[PDB]
Amino acid sequence: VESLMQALPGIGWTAALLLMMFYIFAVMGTELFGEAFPQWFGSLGASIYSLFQIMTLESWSMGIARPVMEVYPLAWIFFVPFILISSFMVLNLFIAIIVSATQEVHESEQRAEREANNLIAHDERQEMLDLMRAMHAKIVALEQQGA
Amino acid sequence: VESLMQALPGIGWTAALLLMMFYIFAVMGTELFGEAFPQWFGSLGASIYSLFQIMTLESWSMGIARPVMEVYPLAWIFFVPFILISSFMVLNLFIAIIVSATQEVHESEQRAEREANNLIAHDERQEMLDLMRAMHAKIVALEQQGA
Amino acid sequence: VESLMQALPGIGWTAALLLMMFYIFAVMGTELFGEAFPQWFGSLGASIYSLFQIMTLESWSMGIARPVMEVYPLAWIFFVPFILISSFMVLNLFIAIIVSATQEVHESEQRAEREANNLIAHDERQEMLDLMRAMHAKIVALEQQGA
Amino acid sequence: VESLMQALPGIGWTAALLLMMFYIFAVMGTELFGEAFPQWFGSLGASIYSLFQIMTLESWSMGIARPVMEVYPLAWIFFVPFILISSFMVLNLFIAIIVSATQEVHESEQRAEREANNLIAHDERQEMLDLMRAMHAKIVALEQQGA
Repeated sequence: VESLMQALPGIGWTAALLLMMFYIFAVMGTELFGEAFPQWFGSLGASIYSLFQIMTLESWSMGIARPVMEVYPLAWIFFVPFILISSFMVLNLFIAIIVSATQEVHESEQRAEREANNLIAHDERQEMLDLMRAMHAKIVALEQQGA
Repeated sequence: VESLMQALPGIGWTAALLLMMFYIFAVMGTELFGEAFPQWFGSLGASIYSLFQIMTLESWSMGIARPVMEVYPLAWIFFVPFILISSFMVLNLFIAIIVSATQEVHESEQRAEREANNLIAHDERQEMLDLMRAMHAKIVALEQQGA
Repeated sequence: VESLMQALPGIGWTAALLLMMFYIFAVMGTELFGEAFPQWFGSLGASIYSLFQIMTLESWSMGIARPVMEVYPLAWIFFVPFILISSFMVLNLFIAIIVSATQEVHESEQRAEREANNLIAHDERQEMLDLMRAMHAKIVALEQQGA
Repeated sequence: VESLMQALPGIGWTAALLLMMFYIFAVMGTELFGEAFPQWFGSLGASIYSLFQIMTLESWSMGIARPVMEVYPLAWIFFVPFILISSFMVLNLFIAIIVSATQEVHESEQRAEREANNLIAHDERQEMLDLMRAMHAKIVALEQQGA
């Protein structure tokens, strides 16, 4: 549809800021956590991939977030904002698609309602004219009866 | 409501660029201030948390911003843009919610006006038809009197 | 036109996040690839220019992306998101211009419809008045015949 | 006005990405230019302030951009995108304010035009009723003349 196309620039804005959310937390994770957890945060590539695993729910079983929380108790100030902001972006990707569809339906229902009323207005006036003409004929008839 | 749903992608754009503002000023604060103030800016994690305290009005009493200003007189070129842009983003988070509500009310009031007028238009024309029919009948009555 | 003016702030948002996409992948490319490929990723300036060549379809013949893929088999986790997100932004630059034009046309057509109906409504009622007045006159004529 | 408030979240988006435009070119400028031009790009703080001078037109007389162009001939690939993208952001700050005002005027003119037509529609039908009633009275008068 050419109303989904309407919503694509905003989708890229969300998708763009989503990958930027990974990079800023990937750098952050490397400094905070890389020395104690080289396998998970020892580098930017290692951090970006550890963050990816957390978001794709391959971290319930081998839950990277939790052993880091053990060694560093305040580590939730890192993880909780990450999981929240990156879930909220993924949410907005679907919302933008949902809103695009429901907006197109809503606009279509409103043209339906205007021409629905514009039809009723047409028909009510047209049937008044029809009643006018028959009535004006009767007047002219009664007028010839006087002549 | 499913009109607050409509404003969420823009909320995330503001929320995303807000955390972006911390990271860019956290890096800048580390470079400018980390050597003279290692407890406050000696690292990216230290800088990000010093900036957080400033925005959460903790530094109303120990005031991190001001002793840095004292050693570095130009330091307001760092702090003033930070406090302004970060506050303006937090402001836009609430504005986006306020505008979402007031726009839903405004759209309701407009449908209320449009069927208010469409009702008056219907009633005024229906009343004319009623007047028509009683008149037409009287014409036909007087026409019978001539026959 | 002063409706393309309306779409410019969103154009800059796309253009801004596009150059953002280069920088974040330029840093990531340097870390991942700079040691094995110093001519292509040994620095941030080298990485930003290698990414530029890939997007401008220069690497259709010397194909920087592919020998990196050969040494690093996982390298598509870097290249594929890059080519997708950067192309999707460039796409949204043209969409924003297309949507701006088609929306100005759509709004024109709607004013054209609304005065099209407002004209028909005026003419149908004015024609009824004209019918009224000629009728009223004939009533008064026949009323004089009775006097 | 509470329609300027409507436009503020988009203003922050432009203002946000503007400061991000400085930081990414400030890092870029430091690596490309810092070794040969330590006074202008030797650090991130030095680069961010050299970029500021260029944009605030304190670089015609002491034109930092030009001696760098001399030593590095391809340096316009850095400066030209910088000056363009950061001018285009500042432009969009004023456009967002202009569009906010002209939109409020345009919406106000359209309510003026609807109640202008809704008044004409009211008055034309009301004067038809007035002509109805006088006419129906004449019919009843001529009907009593027959009785």
